[PDB]
Amino acid sequence: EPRTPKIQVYSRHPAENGKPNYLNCYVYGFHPPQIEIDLLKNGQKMKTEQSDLSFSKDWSFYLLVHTDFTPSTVDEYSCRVNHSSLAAPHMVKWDRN
Repeated sequence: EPRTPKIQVYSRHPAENGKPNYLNCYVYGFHPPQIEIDLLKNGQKMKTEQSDLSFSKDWSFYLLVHTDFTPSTVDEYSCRVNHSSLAAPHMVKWDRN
Protein backbone atom coordinates (compact mmCIF):
# COMPACT_ATOMS: atom_id res chain seq x y z
CA GLU A 1 0.00 0.00 0.00
CA PRO A 2 1.68 3.24 -1.13
CA ARG A 3 1.74 6.41 0.96
CA THR A 4 1.34 9.63 -1.03
CA PRO A 5 4.13 12.26 -0.86
CA LYS A 6 3.47 15.68 0.64
CA ILE A 7 5.14 18.59 -1.12
CA GLN A 8 6.41 21.93 0.23
CA VAL A 9 7.83 24.50 -2.19
CA TYR A 10 9.51 27.52 -0.66
CA SER A 11 12.25 30.09 -0.97
CA ARG A 12 15.02 30.12 1.59
CA HIS A 13 14.56 33.87 2.17
CA PRO A 14 11.59 36.20 1.60
CA ALA A 15 11.23 36.87 -2.10
CA GLU A 16 12.27 40.20 -3.56
CA ASN A 17 12.10 40.60 -7.33
CA GLY A 18 15.49 40.56 -9.03
CA LYS A 19 17.38 39.44 -5.92
CA PRO A 20 19.11 36.04 -5.82
CA ASN A 21 17.52 33.42 -3.61
CA TYR A 22 17.29 29.65 -3.16
CA LEU A 23 14.31 27.58 -4.30
CA ASN A 24 13.51 24.41 -2.36
CA CYS A 25 11.15 21.47 -2.73
CA TYR A 26 10.79 19.24 0.34
CA VAL A 27 8.84 16.05 -0.29
CA TYR A 28 8.15 13.59 2.47
CA GLY A 29 5.81 11.03 3.92
CA PHE A 30 5.99 8.66 0.96
CA HIS A 31 6.37 4.96 0.43
CA PRO A 32 7.80 3.20 -1.52
CA PRO A 33 11.05 5.17 -1.63
CA GLN A 34 11.51 5.36 -5.41
CA ILE A 35 10.53 8.89 -6.47
CA GLU A 36 11.41 11.49 -9.10
CA ILE A 37 11.51 15.20 -8.28
CA ASP A 38 12.30 18.23 -10.45
CA LEU A 39 12.24 21.98 -10.03
CA LEU A 40 10.77 23.80 -13.03
CA LYS A 41 11.06 27.35 -14.33
CA ASN A 42 8.10 28.14 -16.61
CA GLY A 43 7.62 24.40 -17.11
CA GLN A 44 11.27 23.66 -17.96
CA LYS A 45 13.54 21.52 -15.78
CA MET A 46 16.16 23.40 -13.76
CA LYS A 47 19.55 22.05 -12.76
CA THR A 48 19.21 21.12 -9.10
CA GLU A 49 20.96 19.48 -6.18
CA GLN A 50 19.18 16.74 -4.25
CA SER A 51 19.81 15.79 -0.61
CA ASP A 52 20.47 12.21 0.46
CA LEU A 53 17.40 9.99 0.59
CA SER A 54 16.51 9.47 4.25
CA PHE A 55 13.94 7.63 6.36
CA SER A 56 12.25 8.49 9.65
CA LYS A 57 9.51 6.63 11.50
CA ASP A 58 7.70 9.97 11.78
CA TRP A 59 8.07 11.06 8.15
CA SER A 60 8.57 7.87 6.11
CA PHE A 61 10.96 8.75 3.30
CA TYR A 62 11.96 12.35 2.64
CA LEU A 63 14.13 14.34 0.21
CA LEU A 64 15.02 18.01 -0.32
CA VAL A 65 15.72 19.34 -3.83
CA HIS A 66 17.09 22.83 -4.27
CA THR A 67 18.60 25.33 -6.68
CA ASP A 68 19.56 28.98 -7.05
CA PHE A 69 16.90 31.23 -8.48
CA THR A 70 16.10 34.90 -8.94
CA PRO A 71 12.35 35.56 -8.65
CA SER A 72 10.75 38.02 -11.05
CA THR A 73 7.29 39.45 -11.58
CA VAL A 74 6.44 37.04 -14.41
CA ASP A 75 8.49 33.86 -14.04
CA GLU A 76 6.71 30.86 -12.51
CA TYR A 77 8.50 28.17 -10.51
CA SER A 78 7.16 24.78 -9.51
CA CYS A 79 8.11 21.41 -8.08
CA ARG A 80 7.15 18.30 -10.08
CA VAL A 81 6.89 14.94 -8.31
CA ASN A 82 6.34 11.49 -9.80
CA HIS A 83 5.60 8.59 -7.49
CA SER A 84 3.80 5.27 -7.73
CA SER A 85 1.06 6.52 -5.37
CA LEU A 86 0.08 9.09 -8.04
CA ALA A 87 -1.89 8.51 -11.24
CA ALA A 88 0.43 11.00 -13.00
CA PRO A 89 3.08 13.54 -11.97
CA HIS A 90 1.89 16.31 -9.64
CA MET A 91 3.19 19.89 -9.82
CA VAL A 92 3.07 22.44 -6.99
CA LYS A 93 3.65 26.08 -7.85
CA TRP A 94 5.89 28.26 -5.72
CA ASP A 95 3.75 30.95 -4.07
CA ARG A 96 5.74 33.89 -2.74
CA ASN A 97 2.86 34.81 -0.40
